Order: sequence, then structure tokens, then C-alpha cells
Amino acid sequence: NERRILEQKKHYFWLLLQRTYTKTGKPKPSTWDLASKELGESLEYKALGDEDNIRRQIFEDFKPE
Repeated sequence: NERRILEQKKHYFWLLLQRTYTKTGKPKPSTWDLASKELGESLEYKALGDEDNIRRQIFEDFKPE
């Protein structure tokens, strides 16, 4: 069920990470360190506070466009 939730959040955090850092809007950070530093406020990145390694990993793998 958390697997089902994780996938839901996967898309929504990409929706969040894209909403913030889109194609042309904001460049997708070179490192998740600066990403999360600026990101920390939008609660969808708090949706993976217990699934940290997942969130860092998807962020990098997201790829805009």
C-alpha cells in the first residue's frame, strides 16, 4: 500500500519538482543538495521525508521536458 502511495507521490513529487524546476522555468539542479535546500518548503518533498533515498533518486532521474 505504501508502494501504491510511493508511486502516487513519485508522480506528484515530479509534478512538484517540475512545478518548481520546469524545462525553461528553473533548471533541474546539478546536485540534490542545492535542490533540497531550495525545495524544502513545498510539502511534496516532505512527502518523501521517510523515503529520502527514493526522492533524491527520482529527482535526479526526473529529466525535464
